[PDB]
Amino acid sequence: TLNGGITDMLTELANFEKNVSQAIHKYNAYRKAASVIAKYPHKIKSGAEAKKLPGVGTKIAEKIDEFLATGKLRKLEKIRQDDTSSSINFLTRVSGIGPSAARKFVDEGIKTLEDLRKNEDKLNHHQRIGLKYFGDFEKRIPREEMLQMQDIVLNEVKKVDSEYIATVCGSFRRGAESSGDMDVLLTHPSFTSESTKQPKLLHQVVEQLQKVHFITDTLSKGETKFMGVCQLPSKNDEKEYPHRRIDIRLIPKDQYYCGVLYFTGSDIFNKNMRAHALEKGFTINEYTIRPLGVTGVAGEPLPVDSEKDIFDYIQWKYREPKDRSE
DNA sequence: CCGACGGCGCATCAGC
DNA sequence: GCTGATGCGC
DNA sequence: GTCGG
Ligand SMILES: Nc1ccn([C@H]2C[C@H](O)[C@@H](COP(=O)(O)OP(=O)(O)OP(=O)(O)O)O2)c(=O)n1
Ligand SMILES: [Mg+2]
Ligand code: NA
Ligand code: NA
Repeated sequence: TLNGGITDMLTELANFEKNVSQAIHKYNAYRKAASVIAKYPHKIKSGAEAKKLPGVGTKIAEKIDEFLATGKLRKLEKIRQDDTSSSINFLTRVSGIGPSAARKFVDEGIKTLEDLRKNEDKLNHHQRIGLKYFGDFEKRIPREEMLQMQDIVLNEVKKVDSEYIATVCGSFRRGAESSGDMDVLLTHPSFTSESTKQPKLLHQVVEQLQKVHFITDTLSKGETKFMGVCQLPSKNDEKEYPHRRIDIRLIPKDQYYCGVLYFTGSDIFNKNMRAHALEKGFTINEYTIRPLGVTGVAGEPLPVDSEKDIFDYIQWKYREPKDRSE
């Protein structure tokens, strides 16, 4: 909020390069600088002052100078005018529609919300649902609602099997007063890093959550991952609650610490961490942390009994979830 | 001053 | 059907 | 786009 201007701008360029140009790296490089500048405790009064921070080279330094002076960015103004580019940007705002399929829709004439509605037969299942709820999916979930969702997820999970453990990670675990979606990490003793004693472990909780009408729809669903839609029950005469996005990851009981580390994010944080890990000589995934051998090859999984053990290996002083919102 | 750039589950399509 | 590259997401 | 080899 201190440098809302500069951050917002760079966030926009990021979407452009990601959606239109299909430049994932330029996308990443643009948002990293968004985070560092957002973290920066001073109202930046110069593109030079900005270049100092990591992830902020000279291009972004020149843009920051322009923005500071004019109040706008010509490069961004022209992208807004360009009907094709600003037509893809909109399609990607639908879960299931990435940079490619969006560009493929422009090439077929499908460019607006009403075009997708009439050509629903052109969309795959995920895109179809992403469209159906598109309106709702733009609305952020307040903490109060997040809490009510926690009870239901946990209380239903317990009813299936008491040995289950569900952890609402994401922006929730980071103490955000508002979340984008609902990320739910799940563990059960029957599923560990070398032995699986029960085939339908995730199917059980999903099925249950559906039977209680909490899980309205199902985007994707594997045996360890689930993307879907849920919605808090409503009272009488009250307008229904917006349908919400709910991810449900099932990590092996013994790898929890690595799993929660990931599912807690933020993604920028995980990127900056796994990058640094790689520099320190380690590769951190949502499963384990391993050494990068002598030939670069990832060695055997190192022992972790807490989140801190991970920060320790890479020589990073521990940081609470409330401080991982980058 | 030229390129590399965190990691992975599901869904989907291609070649066999 | 199985293997792998590719979209798209978290 | 940035930044390190
Ligand atoms: N490419 C990515 C994207 C996300 N994540 C992490 C960051 C999050 O902790 C979690 C996914 O959660 P969300 O995508 O729902 O986003 P957040 O929960 O971080 O924020 P919010 O939902 O408030 O927008 O996985 C990651 O490691 N790599
Ligand atoms: Mg989330
Ligand atoms: Na810099
Ligand atoms: Na999308």
